[PDB]
Amino acid sequence: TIKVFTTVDNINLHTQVVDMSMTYGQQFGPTYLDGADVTKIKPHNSHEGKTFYVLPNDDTLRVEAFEYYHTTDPSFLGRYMSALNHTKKWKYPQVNGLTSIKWADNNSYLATALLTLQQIELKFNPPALQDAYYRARAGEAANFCALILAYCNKTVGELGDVRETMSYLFQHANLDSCKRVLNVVCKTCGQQQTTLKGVEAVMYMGTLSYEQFKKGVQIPCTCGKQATKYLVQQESPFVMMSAPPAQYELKHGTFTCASEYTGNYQCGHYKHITSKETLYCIDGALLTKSSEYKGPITDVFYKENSYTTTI
Ligand SMILES: Cc1ccc(N2CC(N3CCC(C)(O)CC3)C2)cc1C(=O)NC1(c2ccc3c4c(cccc24)C(=O)N3C)CC1
Ligand SMILES: [Cl-]
Ligand SMILES: [Cl-]
Ligand SMILES: [Cl-]
Ligand SMILES: [Zn+2]
Ligand SMILES: [Zn+2]
Ligand SMILES: [Zn+2]
Repeated sequence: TIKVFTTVDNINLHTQVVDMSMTYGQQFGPTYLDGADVTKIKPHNSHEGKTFYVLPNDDTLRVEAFEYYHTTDPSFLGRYMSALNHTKKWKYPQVNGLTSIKWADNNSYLATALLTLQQIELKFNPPALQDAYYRARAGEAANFCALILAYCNKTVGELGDVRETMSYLFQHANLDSCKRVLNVVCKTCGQQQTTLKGVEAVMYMGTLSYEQFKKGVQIPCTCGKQATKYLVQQESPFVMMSAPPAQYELKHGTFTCASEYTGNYQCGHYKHITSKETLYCIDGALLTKSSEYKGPITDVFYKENSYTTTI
């Protein structure tokens, strides 16, 4: 036999002694080491003392798993480990003071998302995700990237939409204090206010321009007529404006960052535009810069705190 530790969170370790004749899966159930499924492997001698992730099979571990991940999903941990087996082999270069990702396993949309999250103000509710976010800012982003995949119900190599990913991530973040007040004006039905909170208060699909949203955008009413929707009041640390890819002018100092997308629906390539002393285009490990920009943009992020309209 040998002595090992099992865990669901890598915080609360539970001591174990494994008979070196039986496979870990005989003893503990599905078992993992640094993201690698060891369920059908028998204890080795170098394994001595190491920590093994297991699935939550008693109530103590179900509660420790909810406390760290905010999940009751019994599949969650295996989806995290499947992803980590890849993300731990990715490279995370520093590019322009930001943790990026060298291209692999179709991960351009995760790189763009990772770069964006470093430039906006966000607190994740699950500890596991907040801790991995901190460790990623500091350059070690494998666990964060694996957790993003698991929390978005996405696998390595699958094609991802940045806006869909940020939306899923926002739903696991503390945006509950965030508020948006809209006013719609239809010539038939009249004028009507609406208040949005949470993730709906920070995302809009339809235009890339925050200014345009403040000035008003044409939408359909329930009258079968086109009303105008404008922003009355915004209370959040950022807003995300999206629209189907299209050519768009970006000027330094007027936005925080943007998603550039080139190619066909679903199988194109994301790049990240960020506004610093000049405009930087971060493409995984590649960096380019330009004083001006015109290109195909599909999301733009803007800093906010409190905005109130002038009617
Ligand atoms: C990269 C990518 C990966 C995956 C997906 N999908 C999974 C989605 N699916 C998931 C779950 C759901 C069912 O709930 C909602 C739909 C669809 C989409 C894209 C993608 O290409 N997104 C962009 C884009 C390019 C060109 C576009 C558009 C259009 C509309 C919206 C986006 C878009 C549009 O009209 N054109 C001509 C932004 C780059
Ligand atoms: Cl929850
Ligand atoms: Cl959550
Ligand atoms: Cl194709
Ligand atoms: Zn708020
Ligand atoms: Zn109306
Ligand atoms: Zn570019």
